Amino acid sequence: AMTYHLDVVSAEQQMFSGLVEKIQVTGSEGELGIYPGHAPLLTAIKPGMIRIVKQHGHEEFIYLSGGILEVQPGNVTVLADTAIRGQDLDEARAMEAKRKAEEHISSSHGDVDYAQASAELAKAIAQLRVIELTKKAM
Repeated sequence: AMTYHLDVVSAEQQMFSGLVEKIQVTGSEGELGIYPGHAPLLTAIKPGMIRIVKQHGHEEFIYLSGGILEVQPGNVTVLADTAIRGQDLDEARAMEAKRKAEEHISSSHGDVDYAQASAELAKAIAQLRVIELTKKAM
């Protein structure tokens, strides 16, 4: 056996729900997706991008930031707040975000001022990597 049913969503959302050989999580801390036998866990999935391979499908990559998870015997499922997928309508208009976020990482206003913004920067460009590889899709 090498497939299971997964269901990732973020409040009224339908990113991936159906058969699934394995997904993929890429965040600062964590580098595994999901498979038929990932033990009964239920913590967070960390931010970053995500890749997957449907049992009868080819492969797709979504993208999240913060959320919890819950796997069951035969199908996993998790919930999150922001869930964007390689696309988000606009594409090159998001590249200017990493530039407007610098003015914040360059301004000092405390020990955790822009320092805490560094986590919202490296996690925002996570959706730019999966969306940049969608140029060869069409």
